[PDB]
Amino acid sequence: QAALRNQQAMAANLQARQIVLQQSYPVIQQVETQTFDPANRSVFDVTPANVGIVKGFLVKVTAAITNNHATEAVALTDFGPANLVQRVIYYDPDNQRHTETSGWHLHFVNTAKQGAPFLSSMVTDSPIKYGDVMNVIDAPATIAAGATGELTMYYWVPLAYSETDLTGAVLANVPQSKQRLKLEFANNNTAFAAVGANPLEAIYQGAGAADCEFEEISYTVYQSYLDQLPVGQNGYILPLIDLSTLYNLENSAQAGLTPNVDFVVQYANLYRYLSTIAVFDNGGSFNAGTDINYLSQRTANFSDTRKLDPKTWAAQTRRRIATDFPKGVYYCDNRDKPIYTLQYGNVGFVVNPKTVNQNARLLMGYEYFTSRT
Amino acid sequence: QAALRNQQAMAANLQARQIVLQQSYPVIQQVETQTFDPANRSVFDVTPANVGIVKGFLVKVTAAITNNHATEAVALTDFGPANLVQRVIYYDPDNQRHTETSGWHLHFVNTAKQGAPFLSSMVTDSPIKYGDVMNVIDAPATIAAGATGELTMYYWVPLAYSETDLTGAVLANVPQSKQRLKLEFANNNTAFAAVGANPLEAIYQGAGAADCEFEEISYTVYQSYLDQLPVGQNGYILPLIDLSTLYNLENSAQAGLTPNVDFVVQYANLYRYLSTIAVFDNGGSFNAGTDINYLSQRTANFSDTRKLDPKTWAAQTRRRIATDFPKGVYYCDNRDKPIYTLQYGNVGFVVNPKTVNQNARLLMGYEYFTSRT
Amino acid sequence: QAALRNQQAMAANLQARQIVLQQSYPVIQQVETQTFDPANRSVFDVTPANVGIVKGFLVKVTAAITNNHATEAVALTDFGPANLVQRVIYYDPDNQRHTETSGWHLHFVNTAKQGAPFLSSMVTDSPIKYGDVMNVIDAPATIAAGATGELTMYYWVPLAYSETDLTGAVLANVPQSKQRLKLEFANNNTAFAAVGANPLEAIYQGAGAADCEFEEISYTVYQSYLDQLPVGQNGYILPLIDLSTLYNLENSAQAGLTPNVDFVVQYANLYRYLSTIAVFDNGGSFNAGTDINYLSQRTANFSDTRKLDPKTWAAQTRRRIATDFPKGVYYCDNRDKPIYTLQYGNVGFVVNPKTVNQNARLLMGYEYFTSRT
Ligand SMILES: CN(C)CCCN1c2ccccc2Sc2ccc(Cl)cc21
Ligand SMILES: CN(C)CCCN1c2ccccc2Sc2ccc(Cl)cc21
Ligand SMILES: CN(C)CCCN1c2ccccc2Sc2ccc(Cl)cc21
Ligand SMILES: [Cl-]
Ligand SMILES: [Cl-]
Ligand SMILES: [Cl-]
Ligand code: NA
Ligand code: NA
Ligand code: NA
Ligand code: NA
Ligand code: NA
Repeated sequence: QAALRNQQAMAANLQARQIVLQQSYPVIQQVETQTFDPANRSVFDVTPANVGIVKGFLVKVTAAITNNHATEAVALTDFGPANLVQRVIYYDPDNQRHTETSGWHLHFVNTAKQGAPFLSSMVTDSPIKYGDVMNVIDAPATIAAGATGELTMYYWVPLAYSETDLTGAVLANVPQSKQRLKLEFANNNTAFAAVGANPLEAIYQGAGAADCEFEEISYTVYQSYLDQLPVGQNGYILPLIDLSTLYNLENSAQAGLTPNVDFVVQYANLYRYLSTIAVFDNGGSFNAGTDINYLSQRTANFSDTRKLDPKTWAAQTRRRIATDFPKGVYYCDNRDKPIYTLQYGNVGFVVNPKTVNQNARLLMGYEYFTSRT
Repeated sequence: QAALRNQQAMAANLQARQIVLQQSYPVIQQVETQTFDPANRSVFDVTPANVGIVKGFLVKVTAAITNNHATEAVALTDFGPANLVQRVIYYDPDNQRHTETSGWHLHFVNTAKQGAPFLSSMVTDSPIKYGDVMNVIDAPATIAAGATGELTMYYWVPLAYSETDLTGAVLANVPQSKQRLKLEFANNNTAFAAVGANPLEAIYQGAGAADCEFEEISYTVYQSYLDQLPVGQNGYILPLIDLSTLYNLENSAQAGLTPNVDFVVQYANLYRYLSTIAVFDNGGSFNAGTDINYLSQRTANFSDTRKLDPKTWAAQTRRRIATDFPKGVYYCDNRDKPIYTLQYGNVGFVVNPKTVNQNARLLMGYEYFTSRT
Repeated sequence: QAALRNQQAMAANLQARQIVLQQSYPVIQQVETQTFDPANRSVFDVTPANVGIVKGFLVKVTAAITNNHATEAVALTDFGPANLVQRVIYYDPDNQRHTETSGWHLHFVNTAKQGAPFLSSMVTDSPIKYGDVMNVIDAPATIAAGATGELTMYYWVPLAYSETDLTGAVLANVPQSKQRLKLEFANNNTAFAAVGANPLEAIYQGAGAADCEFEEISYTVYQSYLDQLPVGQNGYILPLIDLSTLYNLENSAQAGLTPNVDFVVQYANLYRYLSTIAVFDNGGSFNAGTDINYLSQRTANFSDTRKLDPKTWAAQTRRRIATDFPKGVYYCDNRDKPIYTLQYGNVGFVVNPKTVNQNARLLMGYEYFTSRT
């Protein structure tokens, strides 16, 4: 029977993973640093090193922003420094595409995976001076007229699903085939939004936005990988299922929302969706659930497995990340039982809006597994 | 002789639990919503759905409170919106009671099980606008004279011990049996305490309390259960030990405290106590340990397993929920090694007070397992 | 080869550990309490009880500090009340030394092991009055001229590695035992640093420091151990490897730093280093990474396994303890793969400074396993 072959192949994959993790040599190492002015260039193609099993990339981004307006200030948007990177794209040595998503979606996934705001500093009552000492992720709440602010942001670009689950990792042992990590950074057009404009992709918004400009952006890419891979009789001990599976983040935009009607976003088939993020960009307005009747995941036979009002939806998210996502951002965890259908559209994500402004749209971000072939 | 029969029956139960969790698909859906004026009615009986394996109920409570006093305001008590529900009682299909406890004890257990204040929003230094966006559990610190405040509270009523441990869950396949979830809500008599009165059960206290009233109370009950239970050769694959065990929360009151003398609350026998909460209601005064010499758990043979000063007792609790329970509330975790005696009164919970005001009492809250037969 | 014997002995050690943890009687009880004036005495030798397997000691320290200066105030140092204990040393019944380290290093390890500032109270949006109720660890941020402040501090002195890993525990059944816990407390010379002086070891610093004095210090030592050890056919069931292993905390000082040059602190051999703490005492100045180029761990010729700038180094720490350590404190976790070297100097901890003041030094704190023989 073929079901036993599967059982055997998965047991062997798990065994190989455990052997690799036990015997391999975990390394994190810089591969590239660069400082630039986004007025000159904002898209960069980073070439990682071809060594061992690649697990992911830590992208450090710093920036200096000057407000040269005469009188008016500017204030952080909801996403703030998470919009320093507009887009990230990874291609493996076979030129197979993995993650392609926005900076803010990648950041929200980093938060979901950590269980708390990514790389944040928790506030406590400790008299010992713990706290925001090193400003790992940091941005001034406002930039006054004539002032210059310093920003720092970190993104984890995952290939492997986690430090102990190598599903999605990349074997980069061929010298000639090239990894490609594409970073598209913010610039003076995307980062600053005037009053009344849509702040989705911007870092600061306010009456002084027209006279704000980047002084510089700097990035440093660190590559996390496993060296000194174990070797056995038949050859390198490798988890074949893990290394032949893609773990990808992607996002898309959907429109056509109308008040009091279910707006359904179908899940594709053959993808194992681990998480879903839905941002209700209600025509440049981001509200704390007040413009939604309910959200749900639905099988299409009218059976809702979790049809909830917005506050109760947020309650489940508070159990995942110990806080709320920013206004208009809704998270759905399916990690223990991924959405997996055999026929396209057998499951959908549902938002029933109560208020729909002009140009309202739903930005969907997905976390999923899929096989190469 | 029969130790293997036990071992076998336990191995079968565990395996069946894993199969049920693996093959069934979890569902959470609304079962009842109602708005009312506590001046007319404050006791309600919710009728859950009889489907699959029932794990628990999420009770969302919203309320509007108006301070009609001319000049004086009111402020939250230590328990605040946790007293929106005064009492909860659950009857399973076979008319067996599970949880029967107060709202504040249920909330403190929800917190203990989460490892942090239930459904709270942690504060961090993140510049990304995480935080208290959705006001999942919320209540104004004060309600000024003439003002109206909005409250939201959530309670999880557990049947199953947790999402992965179905001990205590309820099989709702029986045709002739109605579950009963009984909820007693706060009213205009319990929710508001005058200056100098006992705030234990109240939501607000202050000089304006006599003229405070509910505008309205609303509740929504969600039921969490497992559907599509797996079927095997003999029939449904079910963990018989899990479904024949009761996971209950209960509360009691004890009086007779006198300064500098050990006040002992005996644990009953046949119950496997998982946690203990002791509230020192010192005649309407709730103090931060300054009225207690020490607390302990003690066996009949005179041995103290943890006789500690109140600060050190609170230190262990800080390792459990990352903060302190409100003033006068003391928590004891026995989940790894439940208090389980064969003879009533073999083990007791000890409080040695140093100050005892008139009408002092110890409100006990218990979390325990027990068998149906 | 006979390496099978190891396999068997370790499987037997883990089996004996599991049996002891299941059958034994966990107890935490007070062994000594004393109030003293540090002007008279600040060094104490605590004699624990000789019962069962000893896992560790919880040291509660309270203090009253008066600022007698006429006009000036004092403010907490970065380490603050963690310097109430200057040094702690444990000797087992065989007079073998286990932990020998400073108070601040012990506290930082307690924090690393908890995953958050040790015994801290997290801040949340909860309206229920959770929070800093009991002041488990507490110290006023400043003490005004003429004012008296009250301090409370807790240290966990570990013998066993954790509550479930008895590696490092001590068997205390032999009479004529020399079990000794030595505590060297702060006094009126170490606790108070003048402006411009080195605040490393002090609790308060400021222009009023010269006139600050302890009114009193009090300590209470609790001993955590296992009673009622199980007895088998051959005799007492004991994990021989666990009880013959030392789990120690130690610290040392290192000097000879020069700008832009790698300063390497070699790891000794035969020690299994679990964690490393490095404090850059830059001549009494403690900076948030701005005086360091990068930190790293490095092999003889296998290069750097994690060569990172200070902010990225701090990012990894934020994933461990949900915040930053105080200024100048850098943490490195090696718990899953301890640094174990066949030959001395095979591995080293590296700091490359960019600014080195006079009398700069690197205070190293280590967590490690080692065998008795
Ligand atoms: C898929 N299902 C297992 C999830 C049910 C989790 N469910 C829960 C369970 C155990 C303890 C506390 C809670 S609170 C809660 C709050 C909001 C929501 Cl939406 C659900 C829950
Ligand atoms: C009763 N026993 C099983 C628990 C001992 C736990 N014990 C402990 C152990 C390992 C690391 C840190 C700590 S802190 C602590 C603080 C207060 C109290 Cl009361 C106990 C402890
Ligand atoms: C420990 N290293 C060897 C493994 C890479 C961990 N790596 C990581 C991995 C998975 C998810 C998020 C992160 S963030 C991060 C931040 C700073 C640093 Cl220094 C590393 C990481
Ligand atoms: Cl009504
Ligand atoms: Cl003295
Ligand atoms: Cl680390
Ligand atoms: Na250009
Ligand atoms: Na709130
Ligand atoms: Na009334
Ligand atoms: Na405090
Ligand atoms: Na002095």
